[PDB]
Amino acid sequence: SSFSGKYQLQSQENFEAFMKAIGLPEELIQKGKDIKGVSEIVQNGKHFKFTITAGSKVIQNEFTVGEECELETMTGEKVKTVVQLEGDNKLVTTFKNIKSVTELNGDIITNTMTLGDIVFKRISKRIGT
Ligand SMILES: CCCCCCCCCCCCCCCC(=O)O
Ligand SMILES: CCCCCCCCCCCCCCCC(=O)O
Repeated sequence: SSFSGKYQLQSQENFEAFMKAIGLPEELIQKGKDIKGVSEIVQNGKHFKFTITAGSKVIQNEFTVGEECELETMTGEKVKTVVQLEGDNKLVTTFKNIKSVTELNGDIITNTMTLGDIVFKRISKRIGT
């Protein structure tokens, strides 16, 4: 249950570079850059559900740690990959050559995505519920 909760974006680095390199329509890129998105996570042991809401875009995912899962990414593209826990508080995966690291520290989730030289970091904070 460690990750469960509702969290909202505080700040982020390199949103616009990252999002162009992954092929997000620039129209979504401009609408999306200053949105403070909400993520909802339900962890139950190894099973995760997470919903990411950014404006009108709602992206809902689920995965079992250690198993092949299908992840809907930024673009709508669904990619087969594995998510691993590296200790209770860290989720790690690689899709489309992006390394995603999600780390919970108390009430703060830091998410770092790297595609080559591009490091897209996001910092989110718990918001009751
Ligand atoms: C009004 C609708 C348009 C709103 C713009 C859509 C938001 C696009 C931003 C994509 C960010 C989602 C990736 C963050 C999830 C994560 O880092 O794990
Ligand atoms: C749409 C982006 C795909 C997400 C790929 C990461 C899969 C495992 C981690 C999910 C945790 C959700 C991230 C919450 C914090 C945040 O919004 O930055």
